[PDB]
Amino acid sequence: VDSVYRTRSLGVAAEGIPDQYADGEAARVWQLYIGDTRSRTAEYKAWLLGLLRQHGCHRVLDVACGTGVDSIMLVEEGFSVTSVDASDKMLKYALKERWNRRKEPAFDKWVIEEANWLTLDKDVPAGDGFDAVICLGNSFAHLPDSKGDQSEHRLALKNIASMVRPGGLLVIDHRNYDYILSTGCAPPGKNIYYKSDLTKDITTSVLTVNNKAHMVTLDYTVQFSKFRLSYYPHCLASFTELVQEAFGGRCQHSVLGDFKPYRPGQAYVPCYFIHVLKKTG
Amino acid sequence: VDSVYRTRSLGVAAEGIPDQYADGEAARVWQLYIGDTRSRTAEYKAWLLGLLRQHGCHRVLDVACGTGVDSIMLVEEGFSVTSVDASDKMLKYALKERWNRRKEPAFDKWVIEEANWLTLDKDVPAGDGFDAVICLGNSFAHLPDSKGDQSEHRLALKNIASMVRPGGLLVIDHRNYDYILSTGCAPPGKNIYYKSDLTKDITTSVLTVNNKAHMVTLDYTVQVPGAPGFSKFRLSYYPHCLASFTELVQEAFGGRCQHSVLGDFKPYRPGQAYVPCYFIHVLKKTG
Amino acid sequence: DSVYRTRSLGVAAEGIPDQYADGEAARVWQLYIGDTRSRTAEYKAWLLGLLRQHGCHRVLDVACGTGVDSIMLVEEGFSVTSVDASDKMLKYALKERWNRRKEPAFDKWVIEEANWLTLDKDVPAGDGFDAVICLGNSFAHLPDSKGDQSEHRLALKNIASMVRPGGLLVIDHRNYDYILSTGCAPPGKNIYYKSKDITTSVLTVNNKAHMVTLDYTVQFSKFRLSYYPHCLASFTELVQEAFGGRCQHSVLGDFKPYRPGQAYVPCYFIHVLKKTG
Amino acid sequence: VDSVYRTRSLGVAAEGIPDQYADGEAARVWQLYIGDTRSRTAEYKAWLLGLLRQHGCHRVLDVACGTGVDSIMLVEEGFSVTSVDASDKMLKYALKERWNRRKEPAFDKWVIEEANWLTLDKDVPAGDGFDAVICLGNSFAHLPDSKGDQSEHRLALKNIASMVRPGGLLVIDHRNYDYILSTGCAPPGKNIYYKSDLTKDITTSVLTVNNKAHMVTLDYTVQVPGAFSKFRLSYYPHCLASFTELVQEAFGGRCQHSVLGDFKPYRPGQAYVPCYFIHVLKKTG
Ligand SMILES: CN1c2c(nc(N)[nH]c2=O)NC[C@@H]1CNc1ccc(C(=O)N[C@@H](CCC(=O)O)C(=O)O)cc1
Ligand SMILES: CN1c2c(nc(N)[nH]c2=O)NC[C@@H]1CNc1ccc(C(=O)N[C@@H](CCC(=O)O)C(=O)O)cc1
Repeated sequence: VDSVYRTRSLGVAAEGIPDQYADGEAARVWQLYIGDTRSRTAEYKAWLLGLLRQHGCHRVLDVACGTGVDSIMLVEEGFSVTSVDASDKMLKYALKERWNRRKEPAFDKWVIEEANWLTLDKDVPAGDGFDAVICLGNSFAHLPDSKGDQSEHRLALKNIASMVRPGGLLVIDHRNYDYILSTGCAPPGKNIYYKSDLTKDITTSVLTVNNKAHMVTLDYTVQFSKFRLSYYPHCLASFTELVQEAFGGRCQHSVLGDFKPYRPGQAYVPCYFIHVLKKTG
Repeated sequence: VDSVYRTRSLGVAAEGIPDQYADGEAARVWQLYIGDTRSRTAEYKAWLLGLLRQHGCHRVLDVACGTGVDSIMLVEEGFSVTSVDASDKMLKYALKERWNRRKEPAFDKWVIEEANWLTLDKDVPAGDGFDAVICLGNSFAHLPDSKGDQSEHRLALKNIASMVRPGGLLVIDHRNYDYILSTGCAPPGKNIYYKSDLTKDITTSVLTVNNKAHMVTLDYTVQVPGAPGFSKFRLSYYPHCLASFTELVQEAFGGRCQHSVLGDFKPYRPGQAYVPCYFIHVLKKTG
Repeated sequence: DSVYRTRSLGVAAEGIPDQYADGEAARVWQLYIGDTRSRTAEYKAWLLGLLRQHGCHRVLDVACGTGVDSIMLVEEGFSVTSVDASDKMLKYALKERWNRRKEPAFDKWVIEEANWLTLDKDVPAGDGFDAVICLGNSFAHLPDSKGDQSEHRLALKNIASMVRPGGLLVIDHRNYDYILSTGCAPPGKNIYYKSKDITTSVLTVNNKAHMVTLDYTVQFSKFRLSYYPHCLASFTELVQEAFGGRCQHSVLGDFKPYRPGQAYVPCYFIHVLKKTG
Repeated sequence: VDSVYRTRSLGVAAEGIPDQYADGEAARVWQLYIGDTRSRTAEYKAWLLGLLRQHGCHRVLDVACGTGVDSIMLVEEGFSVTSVDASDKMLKYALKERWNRRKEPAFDKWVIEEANWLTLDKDVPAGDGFDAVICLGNSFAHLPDSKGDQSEHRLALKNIASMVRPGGLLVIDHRNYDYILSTGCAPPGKNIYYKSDLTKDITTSVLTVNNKAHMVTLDYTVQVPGAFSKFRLSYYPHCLASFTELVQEAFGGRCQHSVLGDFKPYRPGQAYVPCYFIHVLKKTG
């Protein structure tokens, strides 16, 4: 009737040919986006190293590994890094970096694996747990909520948290959506991590379902061609009650705003909200 | 405005979430299949190693690397191996193996890179040449004829031949499509490169455009362990005919080479009784 | 990685249902345009009132649809010319006219296919109609993929250049000023019909309302539609320039005159205009 | 999640905007094509009218109505005609014609309704039967074999035969797919039902599933007056033997069945290879 016949199943690959969509105009521009932003801010390195060291943390778990940029740093600082991610296409880059530098004893002890928050417990042979777990770069917002009850989110944090050893730390952040939703416009290049050395026109698209923010989409453009990403607009208010219950209350919360601590009714409006937690009980 | 709107563009990934279609049912079963092909027959190893010694081939370029099964073997047998593929999804498994065995010196000198046949001259640094170039497992057939004049085929073969240094060897194969086209069905699961431990049922679809074969599509129905469970996936191939391919691979060297064809590791005499499942063309480059 | 179709998009063939003609979504949608083909006496009264007290007789419906609004004006001896861009909507108007072809009135009912964007060439007028109606919030159905409302200006410029001088134009649109604000579009407001679970989805691009989508439900199946959220403020300056200023613009709100800073918040804003010059 | 957000559900329309894909390039060229087929040959009219008189057939049911070309003819020639199709997009043109000529009494008594072969027993009120039932223009081939066992084909034929009253006539055809399958190409544009005033190039694609023909796809490249654009359609390639067997079985083997090869009787093995095969079946009772 009106069905469509595909040469190969979706998700399937074959020796000799590029995988599906591997080199469209959108993936190509996107490649440059994850490359022309694989640089870090001294302010960032300072803060991150600061927090981690002054906690006795050494065995760190990055659950938003990505191209490994944040882990490659902790690896150069002698930390015991375990980089993990659900995206094999993002991971390709972390691994490629580790192999190029396999001669450096540090990069030889760098564990890079594939894991999914939704099943992190079984995907990652932890056991002893880690001193610190990091999920920075606004990566958690990448996880949508197609279920409709944030349940998907609770499982993700419940799992991410049950990966930290008692008395352990958890640095999980997310952009400031309370502000983006309000202003409808999300500043382009207004980061605090990567030094934007690329041209980027960002078109913010918020979708409100029954008056409730449901999603934020960004269309990055450069010259003629563009690509897009979507995030779940998390409210600093709602994220907090959410990240804490993932621990079961047994946590010593604290929230920064672009590395500086945060006080409600504050004067400076943060670009990113970083939530740090010590797994008390 | 009738046009679907994307959460994220096609071919873009994001930390925290699985890539585009990696967790689908077809991808899942397809993964059980490429992990089953990971096991070659004793006859095959003997033939390939036999063939590569008989010419002193030391440096080998595997241009259809895949999960690295054949490459992993030549690496263990002392060869200088550089593997290459256009598919990151499959190359991922090769890299993973080379990493686990990074402590074995032979594996630390095993080069694995991404490269596409159509742009092989630029994707891989040679200039000199390779003792032997292999493209086995019926991989070349994955390349379709989009334009209709097999120009991509000639360009891919040309770039592939280019990698063979003078006096070099090129071993490339394809399934017997002369037989598949004639009977419309693909031989009774009997494979000679690998032992298929997994159970499968194969539906063959041939498409003919203006009476000229243009494509063969195989739908594999696998009995997944669990669920006696039945799920499936599909793959397509350009049905290369022995005559057509012999003509094409020679033309890639400029007709400047010695060319002989095997029928399942044994020499093939036109008209022979035994109908081969695969045809292996072995070409020695004049100079 | 191409996909292959047995037949092109838009093509039909003798013997088989057209593409998507009977999915679970179209089926529910059929009931939606059927379980709402009824009218409100308040509506009939207001519409007949306005039209008659203007000497209007030759009326042009540019949002014909299933013909429900025209079938009314036809039963009231008006000279009706029902037009629409949707052949699938029209199928219903025509089907009604043929069933009632014996009634001299329904035999003089002209039902054609026309597109606002090309109304000038699609509809042979020359003279101009006494009245033109585009009710039911139909104009909001036209999106703005162009990005500069230009598509909208052409639609009105054409819809207007279809009215004879001294002629009337009744074009309405739901109250989006309110929907955007409350995020929830009033579900089931008896002002046009008397028929569902509506899920409003607003999309703001760079802080600018860009679209409103409604997901209608029935129990285990649903369908959806999208509209351009027009602001009573922006629509006005828009509908007037389509005439070139030469018009006595007036705005109602649920069949009654509207006054800014009013107390009652309208469900629909009806814009009436007399083509002065 | 990698799902896509629709502006409107598939198959839903909205006043003011063109339906789903009505204004595309393929639809546009496809429209030039169905408006070109609107013109039958003198040989065809003579044969069909000949055939329908030779049996006294008065009430005729056209089960593959389309734009109503054949129906419009039988209406002019005095028959009692009820046309029917599953495609509203095509039925639109038939209705439009009947409306323009509503003043001609023959056209006011011309019934046109939507009905699907698979549900013909319920879609059309008969119970009694029709003198003759026609399904020409190689329309039955539009019905694909989704399930793989031709069950839909048997169900559609059965419902179609049902409409033929005892002593009735059923005229149904299909192109010569025995020839198309063998040579992989569709005959040199020579058509016998209609005069093709429009220029066309046809690429034929045959798909064989397990060595059994399953589909024929035609890509028509039309030389549009002005400015070369194209559209595609697919068909189930019915073989004469298979179809003869199927149409008889639809009557329960209770009927007389003869096949024509382009309006002329077909003797197996004849020299002239027909473009179309017309099966004419008289229903025993
Ligand atoms: C749609 N099809 C179909 C089905 N069965 C089911 N259940 N559903 C279907 O949709 N049976 C097979 C049939 C196959 N149809 C087609 C139509 C066109 C092409 C085609 O054009 N194929 C060429 C490429 C042409 C080009 O790239 O321009 C090919 O290599 O597949 C293939 C198969
Ligand atoms: C994908 N989505 C989704 C879901 N729920 C489920 N189950 N599955 C899904 O895929 N919830 C709604 C969400 C909607 N996402 C989006 C993303 C982008 C646009 C968008 O760009 N919309 C504009 C047009 C923009 C343009 O044309 O450039 C629009 O008018 O819809 C809309 C909705």
